[PDB]
Amino acid sequence: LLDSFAVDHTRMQAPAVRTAKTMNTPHGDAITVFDLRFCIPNKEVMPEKGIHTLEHLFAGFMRDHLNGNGVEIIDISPMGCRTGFYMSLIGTPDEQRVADAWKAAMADVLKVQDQNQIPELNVYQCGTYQMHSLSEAQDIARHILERDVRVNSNKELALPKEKLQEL
Amino acid sequence: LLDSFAVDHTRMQAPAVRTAKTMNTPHGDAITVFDLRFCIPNKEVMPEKGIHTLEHLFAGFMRDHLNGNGVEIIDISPMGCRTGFYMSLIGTPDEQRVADAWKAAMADVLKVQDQNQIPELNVYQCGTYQMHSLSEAQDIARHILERDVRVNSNKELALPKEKLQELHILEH
Ligand SMILES: [Zn+2]
Ligand SMILES: [Zn+2]
Repeated sequence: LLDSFAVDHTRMQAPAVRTAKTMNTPHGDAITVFDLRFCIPNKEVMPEKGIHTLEHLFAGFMRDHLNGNGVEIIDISPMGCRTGFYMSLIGTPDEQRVADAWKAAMADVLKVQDQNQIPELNVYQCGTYQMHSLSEAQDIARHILERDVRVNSNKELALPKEKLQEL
Repeated sequence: LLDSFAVDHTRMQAPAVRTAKTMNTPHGDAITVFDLRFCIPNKEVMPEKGIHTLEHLFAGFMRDHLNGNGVEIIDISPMGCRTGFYMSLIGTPDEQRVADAWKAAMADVLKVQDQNQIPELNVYQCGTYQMHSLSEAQDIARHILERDVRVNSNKELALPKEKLQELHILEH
């Protein structure tokens, strides 16, 4: 992520919410990008099909539970390392509010009955429509609820001078 | 909140730039999300390692070429279907401007010699630091330059109301 805090992924707990970046707009509004860490870095990874199916569901369900009262979601997208999603939004909700909405969204994934209920899962509306698994998406959502969602601190995970050097 | 678009992926050309969505902040700043389509839907995909390595390089290089003169990038991230990236930014640059910066960025990927020039490629800064391939990232960047980058029209790719019913009507 562009212009982010530099945090130590070997100490990063998951699942967890973290402020990856804040930004101002020209007329003074706030934009926050959240690190929604599903998996512990370099120990766990979400599978490709599940993460894609989850991507189709996550944005809507997150909007259902998070939009309004000063918050407007711009986009939720997967991380290329496959350990989480970045969520960019207008507003400055606190991390526990995001964590509660995220958990509520994972619950919603569990009630999805069939690949047929999934928004835009067809050749006309998905770039790679074969690359899907509702059961994998549900396993991921289920693991988030089993593990709960911590709040991570940028202060606690900050890389010290010594370790940045060593790189 | 201004405009988002449901477009027909069976007719979508790539590589191409397209305005996926526009939004306004409370005090009236425009936010645009661009569909940066690398691959033709359901005919090509980028590979997992190359797309990740590309992700480490793309945001910086795009900033180098696109930021300023009214534009500030928020984030560039991969699509789960692996046919492109979404780029969210502050501002309303036109699609050809984004296409030129994107091409310039792909050129930059080509001059990356070995991975030591790849930012944050280590266990302390990357979620899955073995899942990388510079040669794959360079094949992707090269393909974009070989194919060039078109501007896609939302009006042209619009799914009509009838077809969306038909598809909404196979929800639940
Ligand atoms: Zn898709
Ligand atoms: Zn990484």
